[PDB]
Amino acid sequence: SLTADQMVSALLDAEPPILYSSMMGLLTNLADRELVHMINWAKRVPGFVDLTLHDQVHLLESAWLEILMIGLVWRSMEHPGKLLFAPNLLLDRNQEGMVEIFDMLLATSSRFRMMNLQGEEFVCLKSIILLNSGVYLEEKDHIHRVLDKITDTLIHLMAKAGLTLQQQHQRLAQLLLILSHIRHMSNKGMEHLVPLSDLLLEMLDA
Amino acid sequence: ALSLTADQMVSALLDAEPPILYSEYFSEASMMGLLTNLADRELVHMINWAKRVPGFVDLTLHDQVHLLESAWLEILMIGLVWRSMEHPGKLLFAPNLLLDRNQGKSVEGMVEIFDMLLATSSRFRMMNLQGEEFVCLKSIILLNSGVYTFTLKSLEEKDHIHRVLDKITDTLIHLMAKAGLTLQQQHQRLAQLLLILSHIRHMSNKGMEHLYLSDLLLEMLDAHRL
Ligand SMILES: CCCN1CC(COc2ccc([C@@H]3c4ccc(O)cc4CC4(CC4)N3C(=O)c3ccccc3)cc2)C1
Ligand SMILES: CCCN1CC(COc2ccc([C@@H]3c4ccc(O)cc4CC4(CC4)N3C(=O)c3ccccc3)cc2)C1
Repeated sequence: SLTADQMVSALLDAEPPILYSSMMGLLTNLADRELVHMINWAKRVPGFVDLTLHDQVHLLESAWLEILMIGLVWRSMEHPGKLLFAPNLLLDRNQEGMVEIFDMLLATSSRFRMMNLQGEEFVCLKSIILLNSGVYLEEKDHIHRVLDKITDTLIHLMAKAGLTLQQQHQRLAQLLLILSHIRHMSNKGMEHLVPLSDLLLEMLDA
Repeated sequence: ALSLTADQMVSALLDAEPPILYSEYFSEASMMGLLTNLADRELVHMINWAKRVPGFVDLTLHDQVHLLESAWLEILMIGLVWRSMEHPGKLLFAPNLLLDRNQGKSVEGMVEIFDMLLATSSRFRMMNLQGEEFVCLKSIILLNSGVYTFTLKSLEEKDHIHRVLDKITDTLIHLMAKAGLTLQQQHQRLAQLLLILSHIRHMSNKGMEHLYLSDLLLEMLDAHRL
């Protein structure tokens, strides 16, 4: 029942902190620590906690790598040709099978830069990833109605910025098509890299 | 291409549609050979269809090749899902090759992809996906799948592709408006359809893993004018 502005404000307030950092060990440890904060972010995405825990976990399990990637790309926008894994861990291209994903992450930053992706748009995109990556009756209906609400909210953000109706639906499409590439990176990422579900369940107990 | 009305975009895409091909005129042991032969014959028609997607032949040959290398499996899959939409629980690879889940169980890792395709077909069925929407979505896959994995020329190329993608977005919205959808419903349905493309990409990546081109794409795309 939230308004678009209340949706945006809830997502903005829910943003996780930027954590700080042998290379792969460090990146794995950073990712593991960010995942905890991801869980607490997800609990604040409006609509998420109305799902069963089993469904909260399947969605997090499907989405977590995409969410880490889009977060990395978002905080890397202002660092052309580099990835800001942490404020103390800025890596460029020159830093097997890694450069291919690195280039794909860099291409995403470049796309966000070309689009001038806004922060309010970023948090909507992350929320969509959370609710969408695992959707493939009543529980899915609810997921789709929350997803619909985020679509309403993105359009509202674009109207408030003064875009024409045409530009609104063009930009909405451009943003959602980026999510196909983020999925693609996640799949390649998974290839390149106790069930995670048990870990996610434990994390939900704080 | 950038001057087409939405109705002219729909018309060009509908006319460009490839034919529905058949399998040879069956067994678990011969099934993969039949599916591979079907895909190979469909790929030829794909190329011809791509050349008829407005704006596609404005690109360099190298970029046309790149886009089709990136998108061909997704395009085969979305075509399959569309043909299968009115056959619940089954995949209509061809009019004479309608397969159920159990026929996939015979090949390792096959049923997982089969189930994802079935769920996409069920989702299109639930949304009552229209043929005019389908051809827009397939044209989006062609132009979008490879656009993040490509000089001043390259920048011009990418800008062109995004302008054509934008025109197909306008066309999708025009279609939904003509169908009587409120403006909220139009934006929502647009988003729902585009998010399914994320899942089609997911299936393609899993499918490529399971299945395990360029100069062949070249030879059909690099036609002479004789
Ligand atoms: C819960 C126990 C299981 N864990 C053990 C499991 C390790 O998973 C992970 C391990 C490492 C990472 C890093 C990471 C860290 C933080 C970040 O914000 C973003 C990323 C990006 C990411 C692309 C994915 N990555 C890489 O190194 C990378 C590789 C190739 C090219 C470029 C980058 C993410 C996930 C998960
Ligand atoms: C020079 C080009 C090389 N060739 C490229 C040639 C192999 O690629 C292909 C080989 C087979 C296929 C079939 C096929 C055929 C027609 C169709 O419309 C759709 C599909 C769907 C598809 C999912 C992809 N598939 C499967 O069997 C399948 C597997 C697991 C679950 C479900 C189905 C597609 C592509 C070798």
